[PDB]
Amino acid sequence: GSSGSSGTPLSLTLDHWSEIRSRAHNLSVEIKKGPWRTFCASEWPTFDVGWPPEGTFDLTVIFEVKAIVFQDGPGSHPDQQPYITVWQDLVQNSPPWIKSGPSSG
Repeated sequence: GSSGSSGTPLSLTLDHWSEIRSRAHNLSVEIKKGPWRTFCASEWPTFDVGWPPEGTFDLTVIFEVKAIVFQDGPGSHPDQQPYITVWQDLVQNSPPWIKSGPSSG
């Protein structure tokens, strides 16, 4: 099971901003490294769902923010939509810079 106290997602992501930007291109979306942080600074963790200030690669927690983000009305976040989306893509396609393991076989 996953359990450790080292390295953060926000940092892991920001570190591989290039990758985050790539996922956006493949998704046909554009994002910044300034807001990406802000939104993951005190925006997502301030939505009231269970999102940490450091971030998390939990589809569950992701879907939570995405839920509010992809909500109905002026509340929806069309700017974070592409941001939270990537976060979702990250989980799905867990990168090696994110999840490291031997993987026997």
